[PDB]
Amino acid sequence: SREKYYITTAIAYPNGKPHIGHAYELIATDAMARFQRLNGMDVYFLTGTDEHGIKMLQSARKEGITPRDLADRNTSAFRRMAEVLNSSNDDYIRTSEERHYKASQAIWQAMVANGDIYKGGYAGWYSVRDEAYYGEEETEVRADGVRYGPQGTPVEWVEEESYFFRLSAYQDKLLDLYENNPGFIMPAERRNEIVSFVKSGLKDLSISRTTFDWGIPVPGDEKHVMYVWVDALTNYITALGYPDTTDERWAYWPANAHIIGKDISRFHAVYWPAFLMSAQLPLPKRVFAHGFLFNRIDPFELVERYGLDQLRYFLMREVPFGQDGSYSHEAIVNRTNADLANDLGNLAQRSLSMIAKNCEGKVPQPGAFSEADKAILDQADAALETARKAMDDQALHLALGAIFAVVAEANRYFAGQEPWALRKTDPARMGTVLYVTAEVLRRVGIMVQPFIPQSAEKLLDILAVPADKRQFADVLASPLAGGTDLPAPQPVFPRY
Ligand SMILES: COc1cc(Cl)cc(CNCCCNC(=O)Nc2ccccc2)c1
Repeated sequence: SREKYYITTAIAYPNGKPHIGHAYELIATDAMARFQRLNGMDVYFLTGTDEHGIKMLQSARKEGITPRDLADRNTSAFRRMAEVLNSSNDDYIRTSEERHYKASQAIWQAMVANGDIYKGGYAGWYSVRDEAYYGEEETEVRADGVRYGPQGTPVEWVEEESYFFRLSAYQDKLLDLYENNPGFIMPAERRNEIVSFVKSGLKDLSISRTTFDWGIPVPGDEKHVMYVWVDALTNYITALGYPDTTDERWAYWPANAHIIGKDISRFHAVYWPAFLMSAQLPLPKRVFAHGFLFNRIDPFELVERYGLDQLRYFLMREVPFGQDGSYSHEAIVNRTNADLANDLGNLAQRSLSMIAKNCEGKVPQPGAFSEADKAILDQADAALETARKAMDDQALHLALGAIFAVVAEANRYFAGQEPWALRKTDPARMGTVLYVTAEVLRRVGIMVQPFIPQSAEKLLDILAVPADKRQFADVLASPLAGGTDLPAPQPVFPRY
């Protein structure tokens, strides 16, 4: 019985087209999910779309179609993005689906049963100019006879009927969660902003609207529809068949990792665990927030220009996962050409071309390993353990850095050994250097699979590695057998 691993992306708002922020999140989470599959886990990987709300109703009114029709049309682009990005998601969740309507209504009833939902209103001062709420003390009536907020704009007393979740009851329980799980909300900078926020006191949370019907109705009060909080976050349990706990997929709960953007960190580390606690459900083991990408841009055009695995590699390598980063035409071209086309690509071509020409297209029979041979072989084995430990802390750049440090060293190894000169001098020793090179390329090939799957598959194909020997366990246990026929080598990473 393989151990279970549930991982998710935050669900995208399909109000516009797919931006690069959505692509980045999906790529990172896809790589993590693939990594765990290869590491032996029973993986479930989810992504999807948040389709309700006032902005979506208004967009639909503008184009002269129903909100559902619009939701269908715009979400197809996000489905197509997942396909073009080579996403290995086992399901695609859409908030408009019946299964989500039932699951959101179920968790709402569970929270009503726990005594955490009441009907009331959100009565206070609102600045229409600042688009924010204020307490009375932050305001001041001026000579106008008009009340102003703290930013010098008028405020107006807005009053709207709303259901509330009793978030004020979960302060001490959430603080206990953070003390008992240091890794619940990462990276470290996110945690501190969450702990500081919860310490300063939590007020009860508005969870329904009366201003639009494009939403999930509130049970026993259909004039209200559910606001974003209960709707969007419940997608993670909808995908496992909630509220049916007899479903085969329900064993995947709790989620091992919710991968999200930094902007929605509060909603996944404060509101979401409070809801789960109220509904008598276990909490996710980690929420990891990534940073944003700036242009120092449409993900379909980037993939077409630079290549998919080139983009996947760059985003995961150059930006430390958690921090903000940049991408430019110059940076993508340089770093992919250097690491993929030159370092990994040419090392495969030079070595495997020598096997095709000098060793009759067969893996050479290796003799004794020198101290140089051992070092590069052991460094490749050690990269897997550094990669495993890094991926537990969502440090994708550190995983790729360790794997491509082996590639860089293997190039220096191959060059120092001078196999070309050994062809005349000592053919048997040439065979050993070429064996060692191919063997390191196999180990690297297996290890890079989650990050660059199609290109990794090609490399392993030209090493004649069978389909059932491409797990991480095969790095130590399934080395290349001398005498095996290899197909004619072709370049895996063409230069830009
Ligand atoms: C609820 O916290 C979030 C959870 C996830 Cl998984 C993702 C996000 C980020 N999505 C963008 C938010 C904009 N969408 C929105 O407000 N939808 C909405 C509005 C009213 C009623 C139901 C959904 C926010």
